[PDB]
Amino acid sequence: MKYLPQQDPQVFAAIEQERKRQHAKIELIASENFVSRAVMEAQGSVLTNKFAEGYPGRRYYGGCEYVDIVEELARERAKQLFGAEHANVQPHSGAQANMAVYFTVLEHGDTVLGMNLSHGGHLTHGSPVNFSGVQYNFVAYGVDPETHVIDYDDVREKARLHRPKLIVAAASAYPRIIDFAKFREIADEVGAYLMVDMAHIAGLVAAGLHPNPVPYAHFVTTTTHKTLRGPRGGMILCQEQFAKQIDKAIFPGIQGGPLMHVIAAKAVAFGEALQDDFKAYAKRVVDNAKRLASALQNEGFTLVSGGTDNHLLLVDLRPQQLTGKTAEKVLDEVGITVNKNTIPYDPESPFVTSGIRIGTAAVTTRGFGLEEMDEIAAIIGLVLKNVGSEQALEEARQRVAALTD
Amino acid sequence: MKYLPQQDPQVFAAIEQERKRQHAKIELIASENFVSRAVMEAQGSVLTNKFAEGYPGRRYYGGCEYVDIVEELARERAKQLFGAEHANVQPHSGAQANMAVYFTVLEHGDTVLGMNLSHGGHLTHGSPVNFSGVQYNFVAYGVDPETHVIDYDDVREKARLHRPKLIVAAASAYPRIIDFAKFREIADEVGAYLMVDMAHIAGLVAAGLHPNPVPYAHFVTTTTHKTLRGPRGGMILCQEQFAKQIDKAIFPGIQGGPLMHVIAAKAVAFGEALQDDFKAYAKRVVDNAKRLASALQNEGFTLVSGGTDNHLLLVDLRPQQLTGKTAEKVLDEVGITVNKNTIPYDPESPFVTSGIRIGTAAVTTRGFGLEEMDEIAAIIGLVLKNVGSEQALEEARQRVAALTD
Ligand SMILES: Cc1ncc(COP(=O)(O)O)c(CN[C@H](C(=O)O)[C@H](C)O)c1O
Ligand SMILES: Cc1ncc(COP(=O)(O)O)c(CN[C@H](C(=O)O)[C@H](C)O)c1O
Repeated sequence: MKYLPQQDPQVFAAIEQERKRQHAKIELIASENFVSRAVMEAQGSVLTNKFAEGYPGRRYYGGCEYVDIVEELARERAKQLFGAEHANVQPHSGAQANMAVYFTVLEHGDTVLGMNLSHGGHLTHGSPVNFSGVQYNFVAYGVDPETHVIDYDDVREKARLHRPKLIVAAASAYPRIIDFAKFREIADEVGAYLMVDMAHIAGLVAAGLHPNPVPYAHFVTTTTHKTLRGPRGGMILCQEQFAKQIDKAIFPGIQGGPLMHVIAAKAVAFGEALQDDFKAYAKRVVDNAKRLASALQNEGFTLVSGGTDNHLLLVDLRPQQLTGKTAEKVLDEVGITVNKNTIPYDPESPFVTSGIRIGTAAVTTRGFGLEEMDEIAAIIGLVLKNVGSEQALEEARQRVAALTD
Repeated sequence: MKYLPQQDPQVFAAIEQERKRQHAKIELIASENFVSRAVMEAQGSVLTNKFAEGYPGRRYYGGCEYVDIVEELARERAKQLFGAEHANVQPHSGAQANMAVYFTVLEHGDTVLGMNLSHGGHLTHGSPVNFSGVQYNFVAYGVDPETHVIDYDDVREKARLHRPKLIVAAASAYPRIIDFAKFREIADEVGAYLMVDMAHIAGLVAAGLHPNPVPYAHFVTTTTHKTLRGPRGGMILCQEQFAKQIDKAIFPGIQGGPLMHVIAAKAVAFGEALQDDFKAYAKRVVDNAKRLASALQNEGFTLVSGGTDNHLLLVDLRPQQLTGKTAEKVLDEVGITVNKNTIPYDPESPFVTSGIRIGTAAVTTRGFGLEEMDEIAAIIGLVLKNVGSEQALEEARQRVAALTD
């Protein structure tokens, strides 16, 4: 940076702290990642100066010849990445991507079926304090109490009982592969649209390591950050038959001007994901996740569903008589970043929880491998099995320091 | 840029075109501006890597110590700038800022009173193809057919007749000062909340050149770009009594994770606006607007309302027997960027229009002054009075080139 340090010392100082923190900590929040310098440069571009309401070649303001090229590069790359017939790369966020799909196919008060929020469903999949739960009538399907795998017969019974206009699949904390084929079969049975929110798994989808929802879902939403390793923002994929309606839902329906500099950064991230080394990266993410799961089981930890098929894992801390909140706090003390997370049929509130959620996408990006996975697991065991030992915590601190260099 | 040119030649080429276009054209779209290099650097920062759901010191994810400082700097600077009791700097856009206020005080189907969309009201103030018009029952107040000034007796009659739960004031194409005191008096008469969308005039408010809605409105929304000359995004100001409810409306109500890098850029822009030279800049914006209005009247053009009190002006092209669409197109041919804009009681559709909207915020930022205003007006007259003369258009082209260097 050149101009920010001179113009705004206060803001620069805090940014510089944050940069150093990102290097110093072991980042295990499942939704987090580190973007390339190219992605950041696109975001820090003069494209923030362009007002571009409308769509490429169909703008409502002149001067958009070049931002049109940028947006089309994003849409075409997204379509190549996911094999979708149409992309909308303007959603400001995953929340707004979801909002737009809901706005497209639902009237106020329509019934929607989504994954139980305490079994892995997202805020925007029907929380009663989110627009989704307030605007529409959400009902929920559950995972099996033993396997912690989605109970497809419960999905089907809930659909047949409640007759939703829309079924939503995908999750913020589900460590197994989702069966989109079964979701579409149920959707077809009850005459419901199927929406897949693939935010967490989108990078893995792109790399052929998770089944692609696109051929099964009427609408696929996602964030561009997370496993896809792009800028913070949303995206909607769909077949050509819904393209016009989805585009009108984004604008003029729920947004105004798009963030053209963020869309440039989306195009950049999509370009990166189309490359072979992103495929290699993504396999290391899943490989690392499986290795981490195994090493945690080796320390004596119980994992929700017994392990992982993706980038993320959930530790059920009940056997250690710990809440997720306690574990989160103590891990924070040693420089490991997790979040407390409800587990299926959690006896604790969402603010306390009986689990922690852990993902490998961030640590994999910085070059951590299987040996680092073993060591992370060993540090977690050291800390959680000795929460009252300041000496154990100091040793943990020093081992975390050795990992991040 | 260093990494983007190497990693993504296609995206870099289009960005580079856009950069050169920004320098080459005369940008007169009223909502546009050019941000500082410090603002862009903040946007291109590693803060895009941080997930920060919740609010400063009340986050739902760890590691937010430093992004908390950044957000607080934005909120405190905003509060100092506008004298507001509470700021929310997380809205992704002006659309989302508006959506959140509506979400806070309205139920589905509530009556809202806003400015007639073809008299200067915004899309999000009740368009029937926008969430606002679909979710709530919007009724409209008008400007006087002669003066083109808001008819405060019509505001009052519409409020008393329709009994709105919320009155909205502010505009995308109103060239006179808005009387917030009268809006609040009417609101108080009918027991309605008052919301002011100050997006266009926020920089002028900050500089003491437009009356401040904050002491009169329950809720003030705005964009951070436009006259405020910051990054693209939204903001809500309000008194402390509504702080908690506004914050919950943004999250968990209508968004998820905030754009911390954009919030850093907001803090930067707010820091700039607190400085004396931003005050001097803003006066030049209004000074230039008045001078431009006068010089256009000198060319024989009719202006909506007879001139301007702010950064923007509307030309009523009916006397020249031109539509706004025709004028927009021909000005585009010579390198002047305007938009077609409906005028009050426009006989044409919103897609054709009888006017063009012109603002000076962008040209003022690049250092244009009164003499440049006279020349811009002279070029506009040359072009619009000779739409069929390729020689007039070439001369216009060369004079535009002389202005932008
Ligand atoms: C499945 C899923 N979809 C959307 C989003 C949020 O998108 P945005 O933040 O851009 O509005 C999420 C967010 N998930 C968070 C995370 O996993 O850490 C958290 C649970 O909100 C999501 O999971
Ligand atoms: C008064 C007013 N409020 C909000 C916005 C849009 O905010 P965002 O684009 O970040 O969602 C606008 C936009 N106005 C545009 C412009 O003036 O050029 C256009 C009329 O939509 C606004 O005017």
